[PDB]
Amino acid sequence: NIRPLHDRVIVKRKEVETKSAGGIVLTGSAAAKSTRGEVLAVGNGRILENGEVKPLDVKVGDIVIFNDGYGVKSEKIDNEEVLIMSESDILAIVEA
Amino acid sequence: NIRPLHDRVIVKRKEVETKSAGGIVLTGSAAAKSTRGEVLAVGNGRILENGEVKPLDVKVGDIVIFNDGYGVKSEKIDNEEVLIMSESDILAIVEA
Amino acid sequence: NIRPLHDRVIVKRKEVETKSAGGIVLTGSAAAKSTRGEVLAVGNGRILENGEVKPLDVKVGDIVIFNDGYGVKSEKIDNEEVLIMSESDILAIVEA
Amino acid sequence: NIRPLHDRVIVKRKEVETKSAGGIVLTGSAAAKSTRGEVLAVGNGRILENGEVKPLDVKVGDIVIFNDGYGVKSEKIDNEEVLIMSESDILAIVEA
Amino acid sequence: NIRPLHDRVIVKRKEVETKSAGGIVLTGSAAAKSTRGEVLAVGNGRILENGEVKPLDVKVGDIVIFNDGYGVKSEKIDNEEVLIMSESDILAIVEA
Amino acid sequence: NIRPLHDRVIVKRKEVETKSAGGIVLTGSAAAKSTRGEVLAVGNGRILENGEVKPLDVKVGDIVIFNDGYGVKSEKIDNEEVLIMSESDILAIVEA
Amino acid sequence: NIRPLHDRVIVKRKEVETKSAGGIVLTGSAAAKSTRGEVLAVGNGRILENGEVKPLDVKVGDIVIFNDGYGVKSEKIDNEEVLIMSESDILAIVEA
Repeated sequence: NIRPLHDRVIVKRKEVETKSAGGIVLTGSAAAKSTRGEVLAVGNGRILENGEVKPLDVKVGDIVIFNDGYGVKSEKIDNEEVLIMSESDILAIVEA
Repeated sequence: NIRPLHDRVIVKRKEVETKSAGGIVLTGSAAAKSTRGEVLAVGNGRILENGEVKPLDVKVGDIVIFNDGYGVKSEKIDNEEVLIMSESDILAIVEA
Repeated sequence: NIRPLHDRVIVKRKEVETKSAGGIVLTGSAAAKSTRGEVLAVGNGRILENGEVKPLDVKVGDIVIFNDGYGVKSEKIDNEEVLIMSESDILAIVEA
Repeated sequence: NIRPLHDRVIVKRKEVETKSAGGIVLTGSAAAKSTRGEVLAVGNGRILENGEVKPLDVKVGDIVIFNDGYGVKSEKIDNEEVLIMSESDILAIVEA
Repeated sequence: NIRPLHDRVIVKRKEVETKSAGGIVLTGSAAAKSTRGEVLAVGNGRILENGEVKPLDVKVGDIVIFNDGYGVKSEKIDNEEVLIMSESDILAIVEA
Repeated sequence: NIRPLHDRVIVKRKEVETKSAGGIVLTGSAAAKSTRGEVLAVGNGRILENGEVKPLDVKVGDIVIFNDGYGVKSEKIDNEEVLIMSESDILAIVEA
Repeated sequence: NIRPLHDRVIVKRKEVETKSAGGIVLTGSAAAKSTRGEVLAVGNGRILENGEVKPLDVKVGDIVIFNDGYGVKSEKIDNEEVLIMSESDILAIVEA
């Protein structure tokens, strides 16, 4: 089990859409890596300058739309790929 | 349904003006993508250093003039293009 | 009608001086774009870190000497060009 | 009349020294533009984070040694050149 | 013995996996340096702007997934290699 | 007379050592410009966020070690060269 | 005698190990400059934004592992080389 520290989130990226809306199969770079993924673990919370810990608004098990960049990192836990990213890199959460 | 986090805003971009003011048809890069778009969703509000959350001055359903850049991000929801951008990237709002 | 957000100003750039001081007509790069323009709209005011919004020192209808750069954006409203710039980009205000 | 806002100063750059100490006339790039100039106008005062405005240490009519760069801007008022620069760009003042 | 100051951690990097999940031996760049390492020493703690020193959330003897970069540094203590990195450079500790 | 503003210091750079410790004459780039120089004038003091002015720890007439760079500026007063540099650019004072 | 101001430390770099663990002599770039050095002088202490001076955690006469970079500087006092570096550039002190 992996749990982050401060404003950091462990997110499992969802599989890229093999088929499009109309039923056509997408292959190669056309079926680009999905930017939404379910949240596996949430850190303790963002640290402020006054010394308090502010809990992250992201909950465990909620699909979130995030951004790939230098902030995000790829890690291998039990032969599975996870993304470690700051809560700021999380653009939004997905509900319903 | 998608809702943003903190200062981020979900905006649907308005369709680029195919027709100019004087009745001439605009095509190609000349009919550039509009910088105005109706706000689809407003985040909980920007977080300050003290720990309080201040609601964003933008409202859901208000057309806003925004800036394209690294901050804004393109996303697909229900087979439709939306932009995720920080409230700072929102230049202004359009009224009347 | 367009009004800005936080510390932003909508300014109407004045026409570039066609003629010089002594009556010489300037054309091309000689009649460079003017850096002074009348303020069309003033935002609510700059937001401080503590959460208080202080009104901008500029006023609607006052000519301001501004700086071109990444901060200023050229938007179009009713086939007319307006510069949206942060109040910091406003170097000075023109009185009398 | 032109006056600045916040921590900005309107300065009139002094004429470059045509002759050196020994009475030799200097021309071209050798007679470089002087970095000293009399202060024409002082802004209201530097903006602080807590919301207070602190008056600038410079005074109108005092010669100041300043630095050229991106901060300083050359504006024309009544066919005369004035430097608009932040108070930080002002290295020092000249007395006696 | 080596101990850090402020928000710095001394970590002993784990050996790179010679064999993969299926017993397939990996060599060269394929068996890249592991981003996990057991924590050897924890500094006194990060210093905030108010002047207080807070303890780090990382405990001595806990494996941490960290990021290699300019912040991390390699040091030779008792003919052994250790990485000195800021607590921010630590991504997530490993439990069970 | 010239005196600085806020966290700035006027220093007179010492003459570059012509002869080394062993009576060997050094010339050209080998006798590089000394980083040591006596303090000629001390500004009013650094300004903090809250609005108070804290006096600089350097004293007038005390030799200091300065780091050349963008911070330091070479001005001329009474045909003599003076370095205007921020107090942060001052490394260490020289006593005895 | 040389002493620093604010968060600065004067450190004498230790001699670079000529021989390795097994008694083999190392020469050239292989015997790289040591990153640990005994502390010769400690500044008054780091200054925070509120105006208080926080004493440095480094004590005089303690060997510290540091980082070479733009922050560190080389100075010649009594025909001897000393590194002037901010306490942030100090990585970790050495005990026993």
